[PDB]
Amino acid sequence: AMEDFVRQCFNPMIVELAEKAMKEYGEDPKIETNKFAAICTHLEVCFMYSDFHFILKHRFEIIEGRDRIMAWTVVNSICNTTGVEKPKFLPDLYDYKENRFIEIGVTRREVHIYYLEKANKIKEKTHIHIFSFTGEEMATKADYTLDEESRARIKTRLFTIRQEMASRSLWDSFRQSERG
Ligand SMILES: Cc1cn([C@H]2C[C@H](O)[C@@H](COP(=O)(O)O)O2)c(=O)[nH]c1=O
Ligand SMILES: [Mn+2]
Ligand SMILES: [Mn+2]
Repeated sequence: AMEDFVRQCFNPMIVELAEKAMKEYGEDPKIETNKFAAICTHLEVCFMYSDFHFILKHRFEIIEGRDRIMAWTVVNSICNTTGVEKPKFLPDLYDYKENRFIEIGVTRREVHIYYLEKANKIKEKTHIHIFSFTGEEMATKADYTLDEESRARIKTRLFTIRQEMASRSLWDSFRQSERG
């Protein structure tokens, strides 16, 4: 039923892109159904984080959602043209205003736990922004990048997703499946 939840409650472009990423990783969205939901949720937050934000050129470049080949193509181009340090792992966005990459985490555990996992892996100039399903966020140097309204929008979406999962008795399983 999580499969059904995902196809019923995410935009179909998001679900198609989540399927695509799983196939590239070698994982079956028909089996790893909680991960499927997590990938959809994370992609949606990436798209929400970028949407409506301009400098009209887009303020953010979206890296998540692209396959690895295209994602490195875009990262390489940005590093070449801006001189910013090249990350050793693919991040989620680039912020043309602050000239830094951003790694987005969406977590169903303590926000600090997920923050430390990302940071332990990043080893540095990539900015980290973690959101939870409880309304909490944590970001590097307490710098949340976006305005308060745009963050509230993401938080509301996460609030809504949690509430609907719980109505279908999908939340408890989903929540306990997260591991780093
Ligand atoms: C890099 C990677 C991410 N994912 C998932 C974990 C997260 O739910 C989602 C977003 O990843 P991220 O926070 O590392 O950008 O994609 C995989 O399933 N396999 C992978 O190799
Ligand atoms: Mn990513
Ligand atoms: Mn991420």
